[PDB]
Amino acid sequence: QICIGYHANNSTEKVDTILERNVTVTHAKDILEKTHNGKLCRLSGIPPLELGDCSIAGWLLGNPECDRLLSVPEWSYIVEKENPTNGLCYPGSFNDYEELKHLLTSVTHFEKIKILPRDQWTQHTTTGGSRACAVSGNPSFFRNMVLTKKGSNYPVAKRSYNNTSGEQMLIIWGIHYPNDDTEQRTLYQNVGTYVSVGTSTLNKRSIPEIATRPKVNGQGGRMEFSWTLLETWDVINFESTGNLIAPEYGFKISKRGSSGIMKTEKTLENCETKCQTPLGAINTTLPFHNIHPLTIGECPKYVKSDRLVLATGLRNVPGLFGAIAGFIEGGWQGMVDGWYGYHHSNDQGSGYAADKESTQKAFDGITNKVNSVIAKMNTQFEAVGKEFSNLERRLENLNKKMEDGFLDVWTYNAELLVLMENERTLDFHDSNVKNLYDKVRMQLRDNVKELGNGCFEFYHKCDDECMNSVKNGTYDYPKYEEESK
Amino acid sequence: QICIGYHANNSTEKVDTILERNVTVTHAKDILEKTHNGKLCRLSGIPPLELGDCSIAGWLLGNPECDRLLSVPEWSYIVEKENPTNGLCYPGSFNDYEELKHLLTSVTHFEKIKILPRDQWTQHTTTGGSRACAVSGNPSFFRNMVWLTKKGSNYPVAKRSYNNTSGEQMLIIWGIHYPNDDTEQRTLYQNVGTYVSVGTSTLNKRSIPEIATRPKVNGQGGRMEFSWTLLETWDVINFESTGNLIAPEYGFKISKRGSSGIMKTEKTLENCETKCQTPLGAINTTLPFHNIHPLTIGECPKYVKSDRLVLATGLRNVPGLFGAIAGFIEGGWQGMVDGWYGYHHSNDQGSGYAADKESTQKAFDGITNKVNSVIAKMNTQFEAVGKEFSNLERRLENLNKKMEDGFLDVWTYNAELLVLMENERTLDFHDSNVKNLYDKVRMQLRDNVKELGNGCFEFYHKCDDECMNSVKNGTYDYPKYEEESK
Amino acid sequence: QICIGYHANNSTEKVDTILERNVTVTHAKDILEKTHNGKLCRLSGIPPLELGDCSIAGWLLGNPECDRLLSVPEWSYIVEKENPTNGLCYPGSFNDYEELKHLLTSVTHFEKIKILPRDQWTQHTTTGGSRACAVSGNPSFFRNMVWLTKKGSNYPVAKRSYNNTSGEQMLIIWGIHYPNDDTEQRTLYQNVGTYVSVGTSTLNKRSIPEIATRPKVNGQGGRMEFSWTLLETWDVINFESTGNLIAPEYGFKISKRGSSGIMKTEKTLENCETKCQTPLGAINTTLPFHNIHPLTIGECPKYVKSDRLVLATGLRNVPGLFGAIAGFIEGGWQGMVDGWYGYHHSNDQGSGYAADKESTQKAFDGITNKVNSVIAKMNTQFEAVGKEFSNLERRLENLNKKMEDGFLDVWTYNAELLVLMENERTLDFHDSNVKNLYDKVRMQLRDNVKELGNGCFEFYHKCDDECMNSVKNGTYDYPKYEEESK
Repeated sequence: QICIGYHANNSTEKVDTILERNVTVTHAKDILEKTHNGKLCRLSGIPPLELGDCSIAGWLLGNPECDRLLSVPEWSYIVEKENPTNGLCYPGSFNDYEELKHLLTSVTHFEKIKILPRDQWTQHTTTGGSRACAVSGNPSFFRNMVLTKKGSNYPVAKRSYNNTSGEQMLIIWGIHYPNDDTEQRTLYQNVGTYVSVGTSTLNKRSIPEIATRPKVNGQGGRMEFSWTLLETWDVINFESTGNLIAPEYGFKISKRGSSGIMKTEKTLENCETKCQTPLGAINTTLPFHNIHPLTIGECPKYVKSDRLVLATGLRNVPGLFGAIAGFIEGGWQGMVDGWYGYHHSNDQGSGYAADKESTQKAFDGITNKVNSVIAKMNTQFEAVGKEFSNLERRLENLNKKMEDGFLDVWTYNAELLVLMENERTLDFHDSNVKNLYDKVRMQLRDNVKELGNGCFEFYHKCDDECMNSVKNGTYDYPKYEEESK
Repeated sequence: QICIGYHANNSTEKVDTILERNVTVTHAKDILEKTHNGKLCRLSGIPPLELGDCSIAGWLLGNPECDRLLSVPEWSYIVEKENPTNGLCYPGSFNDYEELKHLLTSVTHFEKIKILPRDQWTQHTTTGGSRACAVSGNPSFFRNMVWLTKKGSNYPVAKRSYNNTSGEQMLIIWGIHYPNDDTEQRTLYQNVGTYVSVGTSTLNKRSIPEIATRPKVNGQGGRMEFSWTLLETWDVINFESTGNLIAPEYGFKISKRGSSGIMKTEKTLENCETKCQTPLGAINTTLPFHNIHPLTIGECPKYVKSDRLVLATGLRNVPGLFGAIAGFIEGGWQGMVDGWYGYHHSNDQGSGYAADKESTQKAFDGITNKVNSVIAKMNTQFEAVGKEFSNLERRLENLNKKMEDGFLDVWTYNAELLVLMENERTLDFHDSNVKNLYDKVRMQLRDNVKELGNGCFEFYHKCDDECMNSVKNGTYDYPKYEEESK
Repeated sequence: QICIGYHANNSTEKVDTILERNVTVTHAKDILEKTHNGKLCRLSGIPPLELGDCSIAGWLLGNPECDRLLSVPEWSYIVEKENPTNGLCYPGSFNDYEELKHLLTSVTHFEKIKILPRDQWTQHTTTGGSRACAVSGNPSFFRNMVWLTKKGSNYPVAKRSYNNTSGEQMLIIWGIHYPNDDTEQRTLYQNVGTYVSVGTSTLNKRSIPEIATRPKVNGQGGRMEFSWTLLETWDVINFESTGNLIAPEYGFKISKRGSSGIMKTEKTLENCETKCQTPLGAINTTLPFHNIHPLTIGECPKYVKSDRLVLATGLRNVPGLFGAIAGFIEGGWQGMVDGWYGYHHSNDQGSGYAADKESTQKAFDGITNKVNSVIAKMNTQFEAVGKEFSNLERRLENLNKKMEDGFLDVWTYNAELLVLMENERTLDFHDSNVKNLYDKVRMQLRDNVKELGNGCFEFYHKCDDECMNSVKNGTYDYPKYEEESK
C-alpha cells in the first residue's frame, strides 16, 4: 500500500480568490507594506531642512523669531509645520510664494551672503523698525532687509550688485504700503513714488497701493515682497524714490532636481531612508503600501486596500483538478519536509516520505510568481505633496483629481491581481498533486488497485527498496507479474 | 444506466473570451451601465442651483433678467447653459471669474445679506442707471450693486466699511467703472484724479480708472471691472473712492463642505434623485462601468469607450481546457431545469433527470463571488469631471484633457481584457466541474460499471431508484454489488 | 502502437511567465515596437511649420534673421530647436508666450495681412531702428512692426483703429518700449507721462513705460514688452498712444481645427508620411507598445519603460499544469512538421508522423485570437505629449511630469504582467490540448489497447495503415476488434 497526499499544518492564514472567500492556506505572504519606523530620516544621506515653526518667508526675510534656526547647506526636502507661527511678522504678501518654495525644495548648496551692506545707504535712514517685528520689546525688523527719509529728504536711492559669487543667487526685495497719504509723506516725502528692480531678464516697477486696512499685528501698513534669480556675472539695479525695503543679503543656490515640503511636527532623528512619509520612514521591497498618501522618495505605490495577501502554500484541510479537498479528501498533519508526498504501509514500516522532485518545482514557481509581482514595479523618485495659493483652487483640484485617479487604478489592479493570482496558486498546488497521483498510477497499472481516496493497494509483496523506487520514479512493471486479481 | 451531463437552454446570449469570439453562453451579465433616466436630478437629497440662462456673474450681480431666478440656500451642483444669455448687461470683466465659479460650485449654506444699505450713501447719487441694463424701458442697473454718482456738482470722498459679524465667511463683490471718455467721467463723477480703494486683513487694492475709446457692446463704450473677496468673520472691509466705484449693497454668507462642478445642459430640474448625474440624465447602478457621457457629477461608475462588457456566468451552451463540455460529453440537456450539472438515469422503474445539488451550489457560489469581486473592488469617490478654463488657459485645459483621456484609455483596456480573461476562466471552470463530476462516479463504481462513451456508465448489475440515490449522493457501496455479468 | 506527440524545432526564442523564466518556446511574437525610420515627416498629409533656428516670437515679429524662412499656409505641428538663436533680437519679453505658441501649434489655414500700413502714420517718424536688429550693417528692426518716434520735437497722440473684415479670426501683436532713462525717453518720444492703450470688444489694456537702468542685453539697455490678442471677425481694435508704442503693420488670419505640439529637434523635414512622429523619427506600427521616446506627436502606441515584450504563440520547445508536455509525454518530435500536435504509429507498413489538423487548427485560431485581443483593444486618440512652461510655472510643469510618469508606471506594469500572465496560460493551453488529444484516443480504445506510459498505447490486434485513420480522425469502432491477447 502506497498513498499520495499533501501537506497540512496548523496555520490559520486566510486569503481570498476570485472564486472563494476566507480560504485557509498553508503559507502566505503579504505584499502590502504597512509599517514605518516612526522616525523622520535623511533622504539618501542628505538631511531635510527643518524650519521648526517658521515659514520659508520668515526664514529668508530674517524674522527675529527664526534667529535660532541652523541652516544646513544642502537638504533633500523641507520640513514645515502645516500652519507655521513665524512668517511675515510685518503684515504683507509674497509674490509667487508657492513657486519660490517649490524651487528651494531641494538644494545642492545654499549659502547666505552679504551683497548690499546697510551702512552704505549714506543718504537715507536705515533703522526704521516696527513693533510688529518686536524683540521684547523694541521695534525691530526682518534681519535680512533694510529705507526712510533723512531729515525731510528722500533722494533717489540707487544701488546695484554684480553677482560675482560664481553661483546663481536668490534675491528678495519689498515695497511698503502705508495707511494713508500722510504716513506716506512722514516716511518718504514725495508721494508719486516707485520702486524699480531690473536685471538682464527681470524688469519691474511697483507703486504704493494705499487703502484703509484693519490692523494685523497692530499694523495697518503692508509690505509686499518679490524675488528673482540673478544669473552669474549679471547685475541687479535697484532704484527708488520711496517705499523700498532693500535686501542686505542674497542667497547662493545650486540645484540638481526638485523635491517637496513635508508638513509635520516630527524632528530629524538620524537614520536613513529611500522613502519618507509624515508618519515615519518606510523600508520595503513590496510594491504597495498604505501608510500615508504624502510620501517623498522612491516609494511603493499607495493603495486604499489594507490587505494584499498572496497565497504561497496550498489549501489547508484537517478545486479545479479534483484532488486537493477533492478525491484526496484531507491533508496530512504528519508530513513536514515537503508540500506533496507519499505514505506507505509495508511489512517493514510506514511511511511518510515527502516528494523532493516535485515540492522543489513548486517552491521555485511560487518564488518566481511572488518576485514577478514585486520586481516589475517601476518606482522613480517623486514628491507627491504640493502647494497652491487660494486663487489656485482649480489647479489644486486638478492635482487631487489626478492623484485620486491613480489611486483608484492601483487599488483596483492590486486587489484584482491578488484575487486572480490566488485562484491560480491554489489550482497550481491542486494540479501538482493530481499529477503526482497520475505519475504513480501510470507506473503501477495492473500491479496495483486504485482505492479512491488517493491510494494504491499492491497486488504483490513490496518492500522498502520497492517504494523507494516508486518514489524515485523507477519501478519496473515486468518484475511483478503476480496477478492476485 | 447512469449518465453525466450539463444544462443547456434556449439562450442566444453571446460573450467573447481571450481565445474565441462570439460564444453562446447559458446565462450572462452585462457589467456596463448603458441607460439613464433622461431627467435632471437632485443629488443625494440636494438640488442643483439652476441658472436658467443667466451666468453666475449675472446672477450674483443681480442682472434684472435674473429676477425670476429662484435662489435656494443649499445646492450640490450648478446647472448653466453653454452660452448663457444674461451675464454682464453692462459690458466688462470679472477678475478671477473661473476661481469664483469653482468656489460657488457646491455650498452647504448660502444666504444673501444686506451689508451696505443704499440709503446710507447720503452724500452721493444712488439711482444711477444705464440703458444697457434697462427695465422696460427705463435705465436700470445690477440690483445687488450700487452705482455711486455725483450729487449736485459734488462727489465727496465715498468712505464706508463693514465688519463681518454674520457668523460665516462672506463673499463680497465690487466694481470700478471705466468710462468711454472725459465727458462721461465729468458728468458722472465731477472729479478726475479718481481712484477706488479696497482693503481687508489680507486684501489690499487700489484701482485707477482707464478712460479710453472702445467698440460698443450693448451700446456701451464704457466697461465695468468686478473683483471679489472672501471676508473672514469678525474681519472688516474698507471701501474708499473719489469716483468710479460700483459698490456692493449685499454680501453672501457662504459655507462649504466640499467642492462640485458646473453641469452645462439645456435640461431642467425634475424631481427625482441620484448618486450620479450626467448631462443626458441620471444613472442608478451597481455596475463598475458606464458609457453614457464623460461629464458626470457624483459617485459614478468608470466611464469607458467600450459599449459591450458581458460576463459569462453560465456555461458554453450546447443544445474546453478539461475536455468535457462540448468535448467527451457531446452536448447539454434542455431537460435538466433545476441545476447546472447532474445525472440522467435509466431504470427498470423510471427515468430520469436528477440535478446535482452539491456541485451546482459550489458553482452558484463561485460565480456569484467572481461577479461581486469585479463589481465590489471598484472604489468610487464623488468627483466633478467637468472643468472651467479661460481663453488664456488653453495649455491647462489641454493638460486636464490629456489626463481625463489617459484614464479613459487605462480603464477601457483593463475592463475589456478583464472581461475577456475572466470569461475564458469562467467557461473552463464549468468544464472542470463537469469533468470532476464524471470522475467522482467513475472512481466510485470502478468495475461495477463500464465506461460507455459520452459521460455514460452502464451497470454490470441491477440498480433501482435507491441504489441510484447512493451514487448521486456519494455513498455508493461497491462491495455489495459483486455481480459480474462481465 | 499509437503515440500522441507534439511539435519541436530549432527555435532559440525565449519567453518569461509568472512561474518560470527563460522558457524556450516554439514560436513568439514581440508586441513592443522599437524601430523608427529616423526621418522627420509630415503628419497625415500635412507638414510641420519649420522654424530653422528662429523662435516663434522671432518669426511673428519679423526678425531680419527669418526673412528666408519659407512659410506654409497649413502645418500640423511645429519644429523648433530646443534653444533658438534668433528671437527677440532687441531685448524684452512676450506676455503669455506659452499660450501663444500653444495656439499656433497646429493651424488650418494661416496668412499674413497688412492691417496698418506704416506710411499712414503721417504725424510720426517710422524709420526708427536699432543696432541690436542690424542688417549688414545698418540699424533695422522687426520687419512686421513699426517703431513710432517723434517728428522734429513732436509726438502727437498716435491713434489708429482697424475693423477685422478679413472673415477669419485674427492674431495681432503690439509692443511697448521700456527705455533706459529719462533722456532716452525724451529724445525718442518728447513727452514723459506716456501710455499705450489697446482696446477691443473684450480686450482693454493700458500700459505705462517702466523707465529704469538695466544691464545691457544685445548691447541694449531698453526692453520691449509685447502683447497679443485675437481680434474676432467684424470687431475693431483701437490703438492710442502718447509714446512708446511699437505698432503692428501686419495681422495674421488664423483658423484651427484642433491642437498639436512643438517638437524640439535638430532634424529637418524629410518628405515622407506618418500617423505618428517622434523627435528621433517616425513610427509605422500595429503594435500597442513602444519604447522609442516619450515625446511623440500623433496617434501613437503606449510608451513603456520596458524593452522586451514577448508573447509565446507556439509551445514549450522540448528536444505542465496538465501533466502532458514535458510530463508523462517527455519529449517533442522534431520529426512531425505539419502541425503542433499529432501521432506516431508503429506498424507493418509506414511509420510514422501524422499531424492532427483539426486540433492544431483550433489552437492556431485561439492563439491568433489572443494576440489580436491584446493588440486590437488598445484605444489610441491623437495626442502631443511634449509641453511648454515659462520658468515661473515650475509647479505646473512638475504636475505634468507627475502625470506622464504616472501613466508610464501604469502601462509598463500592466503590460509586463499581461505578457507574463498570458504566457503561463498559453503554455498551459498547449499542454491541455495534447492531454485532451491523448484522452480522446484512450476513451476510444480501452480494453482494446495497453496504456504503456510515455503517451503510447499498445494494441491488442492488427491495425493496418487504414485502421489508424479511424483513431486519428476520431471515428473508430470498438465493436469490430474482439481479439483478446490477454
